[PDB]
Order: sequence, then C-alpha cells, then structure tokens
Amino acid sequence: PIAVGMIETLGFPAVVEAADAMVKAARVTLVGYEKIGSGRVTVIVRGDVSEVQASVSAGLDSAKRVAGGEVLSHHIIARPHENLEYVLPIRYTEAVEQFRM
Amino acid sequence: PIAVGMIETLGFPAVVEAADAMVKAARVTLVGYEKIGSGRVTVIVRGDVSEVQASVSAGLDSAKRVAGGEVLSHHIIARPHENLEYVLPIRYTEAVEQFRM
Amino acid sequence: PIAVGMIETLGFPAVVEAADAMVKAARVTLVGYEKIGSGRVTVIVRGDVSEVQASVSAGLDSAKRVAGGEVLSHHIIARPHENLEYVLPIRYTEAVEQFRM
Amino acid sequence: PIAVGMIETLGFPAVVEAADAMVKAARVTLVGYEKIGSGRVTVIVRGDVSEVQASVSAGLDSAKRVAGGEVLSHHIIARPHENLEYVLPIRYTEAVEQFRM
Amino acid sequence: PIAVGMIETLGFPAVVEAADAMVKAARVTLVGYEKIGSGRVTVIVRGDVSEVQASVSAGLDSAKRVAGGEVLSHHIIARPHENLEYVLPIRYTEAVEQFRM
Amino acid sequence: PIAVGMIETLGFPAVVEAADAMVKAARVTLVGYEKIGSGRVTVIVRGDVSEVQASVSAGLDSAKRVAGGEVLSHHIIARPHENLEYVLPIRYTEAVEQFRM
Repeated sequence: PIAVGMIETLGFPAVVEAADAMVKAARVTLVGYEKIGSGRVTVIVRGDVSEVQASVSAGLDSAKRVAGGEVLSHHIIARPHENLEYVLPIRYTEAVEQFRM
Repeated sequence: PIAVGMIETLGFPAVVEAADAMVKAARVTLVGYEKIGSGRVTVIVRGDVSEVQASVSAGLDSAKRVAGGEVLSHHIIARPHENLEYVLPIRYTEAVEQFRM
Repeated sequence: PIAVGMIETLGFPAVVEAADAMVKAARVTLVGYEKIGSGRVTVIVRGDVSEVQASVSAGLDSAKRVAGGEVLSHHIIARPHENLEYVLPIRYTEAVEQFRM
Repeated sequence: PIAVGMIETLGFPAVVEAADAMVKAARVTLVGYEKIGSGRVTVIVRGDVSEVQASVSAGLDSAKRVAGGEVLSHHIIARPHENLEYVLPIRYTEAVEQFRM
Repeated sequence: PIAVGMIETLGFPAVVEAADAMVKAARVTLVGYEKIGSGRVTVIVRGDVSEVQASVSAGLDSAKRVAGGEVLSHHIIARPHENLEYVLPIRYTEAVEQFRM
Repeated sequence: PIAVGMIETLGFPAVVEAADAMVKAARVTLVGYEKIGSGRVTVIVRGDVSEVQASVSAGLDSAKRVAGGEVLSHHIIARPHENLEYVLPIRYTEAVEQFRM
C-alpha cells in the first residue's frame, strides 16, 4: 500500500529542484520523470504516505523559489490501485530499487 | 461488447488521480495512457457500460479537486466497433490482463 | 482507387468517438491514427467515396457532441494518388485487413 | 540536381490534400512528410523545377480549400546543394523510387 | 577548432532555404538539423569562422524572403569547446564527411 | 558529491551558447542536453559548486546576448541526492568522461 507523490513544473530546472528537495525531506524514492509537452514535466516519488506528504510539501516550497520556476500542479495518492502501476509511469524500476525504503 | 471510458486532463498528476478513482469506483480495467501534446493526457478504462459510467463519474469528481487540476474532455462509448481495437490505443494489453473483469 | 476520409480533433476522446461513428455509419475501414502535436489528432478511414462521405458526416456530428469535444479540420479525397500510400500514414495495414470491404 | 517543393500546413488533413494536388498536377515525386511540432506539418516533392512550380501552385490552391485548412508557408529551391540531401528529410527514399520521373 | 553557425526559424520550409543558402554562400558543411518543438527548427553549419559568418548572413537574408518565413534566432561561435561536440548535435557525422573542407 | 548547474532557454542557438560559455568559464563538465517541448531546452553541467556558480553566471550573461536569445530559467544544486542520478538526465555519461575534472 505504497503512496505516490507528484510535482509538475513548467521548465526542467525547477523539476530537478522539486525532486532533490523531495528525497531529502523524507523517506521517499524518486521513481519517475514524465514529460507531457507544453514544457510540463512531473517528478514522481513513492513511500509511506506521511513521508510523501512531507516530501511534496518541501518540494513545493523549494521548486517555487527556482529562478523562472513555476509549479503547475501536485497531488498525493495514499493508496493507489495496483492497476495504475502497470499503465502509468509511477512504479519503482530496477534502476532505483537501491533507493527503496 | 465491452465499453470504453476516457478522461482527458491538462496535467499529469490529475490524470493519475482520474485513473485511480475510476478503477476504485467500479469494475473497470485501466488499459491505456495517451499523450497527444500540449499537456493533454488521457486515461482509458474498459468494462461493462454501467461500470464504466460509474468510474468516469467518480474520475471526473476527483480529478477536478486536484491542485492545479483541469479536466478537458471525457467520453464513454457503450459498444465500440472492434476496428477501433486495432488502431486506437484503447485495447486490453497483456500487461493488464490480470486486471480484467 | 480507394477514397480516404479524415477527421482532426483537438483532444483524444473526441477522435475516438469520431472513429467509432465513422465505421458504424457506413462501409469504411479505419486504418490510421496520426498525432502531429499540440493536441491535434486525426483518424483516417478508407472505402468507397460515397461510404466515406457518409462516415465523415456522421463522425463530425458525433465528435462535436462529446463533452469538451472540438473539431479542427476534416477532408475527403475520392481518388488519392498512390504515391501518398507510401509516404503518408493513410494506407491499409496488416492489422486492419480483416476490416477491408 | 533536382528541384524541391514544400508546403507546410496547420493540420494533417490539409497536408494530405496538398500532397495529392501536388503529384497530380505535374511530374513530381512525393518523397517526404515532416512534423516539427505545433501542428505544423510539411510535405516535400522532388522533380524538374518547372514541374515543381506547377505542383506547388496547385497544392496551395487545393489545400486552402480544406475545411479547417491553413497553409503556413511554402517554398521552392530549384537546385539544392547536395549536402542538404544527407541532413534534411528531402531526399528520395527506397519506398518511393517507383514514382521517380 | 572549427566554428559553428546556427539559424533557427519558425517553419520547416524556411530552414531548408536557410541551409541551402548557407552552404552555397561559403565553404561550410551542413552537419545538423534540430527540432525542439513549437515549430522551432535549427540548421547547423561548421567551417572557418569567416566562412560561417558569410553563410549565416546569406541564410538569414534568404530565409526571411520565404513565403511564410520567419527567423527566430541565430548565432555563431568561432571556437566551440570540444565538450559541446559530445553532447549537442553540432558535430560532423559520417553522412556529411564527404562535404568537409 | 558533485554540484549541478542548469540553464533553460527558449530556442536552440541560445542554449548552445549557454553551454559554450559555461564550460569555458570554469572547471565544469557539460553532461546533458534536455528537450521538454515547446522550444524549452536545458543544458546541464557538473563540477564543484563554486565552479558551477561561475559557469552558470557566465552562461546566463552570454545566452541573453544571442540574437533572439531568451533564458527561461536556471538553477544550481550544490549537493544533489544520488537518487536523482538514476532518474533525471543530469548524470555523467561515457561520452563526456574524458571531460571530467
């Protein structure tokens, strides 16, 4: 029952700061980086919901301070249906298994 | 004769919530995630039409409450022509066979 | 010398409905789904010119009734040059031969 | 050294009409279809310069009559440097060799 | 080290003209064509800085004369750091070695 | 623990100049070039934080002087979490190892 947190920014430098602040703020794993066009990019973290809450809060705080930085949207899902794991890029991957809690 | 339900959002975090709420609300299978540019992303579910109708209703309800969320369009097709299955990314895939009802 | 009909929408769910209405309304084969960016997507049907004309008219009517539905452009070519078949994605493919008429 | 003709449209159905009108109007070969984002797509023809001029002129006339159709730009180069052949998608390919004049 | 020249236009027909004009005007090699979205495309030349200077001036002049033509930006770097050669698409490639000077 | 510097421009020629000025201004390695659409492109450097500061400052100064040049955003992270290395295109690669300090 692993939670998922997401921060979407306009521009790449701000999404890197969001990711960095998120994994430094709490026990979460950065598993994803998704581009959907219009300069909209999202970073996705997984972990226990309380950790994810703290991560996202810290990521939002730091991302908005980036020069030219813009946060567009953000969301947490405490208990994502496991169907999502097999369709959307929110899942752990072999390349980040070392960073799982 | 399996129905198809679709919710299109502006932004990725909102489309994840759309998918989550859809598959939790009724007996439907999330089979697809489609990017067409300009931040427009769609999630696609299959199931009996009445299930799909309930899922789409719940998905719209929750996606709109996502911070920075916006729903652009949505649609249900009760009985899609099977020609659509071989051209459009709405078909069941091997990766989600385990979630079929 | 088989005709080709095309409906371009802004948004994915309406293009799926466009495709559905087309192949249900008359004797045409859905052969293509083309993304050119910025939310612009086209579905492409082949068949006798009179069928194609019936399909497109229906597809336009149906797509516009989609919540958030929008049509950008549409066109029919009765006798497309065969040179187009080898450059533009309007040709029959193996995966839809079973739907040829 | 063979002339190159190009018509860029907003929307896909229009660019298909452009191509069709071009290869029907004179002795040219459709060799390329190029997407650069923003809904801008270009079709590219090769042939003798006076043929290319007649093809482009006809393509411009037909494409603009497409419902929802817009021509964005167009150009003819009578004698393109052969360096362009190896970098830009304007060259003949194996798939259209049967349509060389 | 070898200079690099760049012209970015809105629209594909205009970069083709920019490329053609550049390689005809001086001793430079066309090595690259780069799409970054929103219809922005750049053609890249390499050569002695004085040559590149002449190529770019000619490309700018000719590109702006293209029907629907628009130049968005352009730049010359006389002596690019070799690090750029291994990251950005400005380097000579096998396909254009025959055109080096 | 190696710092990361990022400059995002609107347009490609300007991002090339940014990279060039960056690696020439201090001891940093250009490791990445990232496109996220809508003409937004970012160049990424690694090095000691004081070096990255000097490079980014110099890249910003030079990029804004490019004809049609436009900087959208920029950021420095002195001590990026190692998790980001396996998700975001900010890491060293084989192709640039010879330029590591």
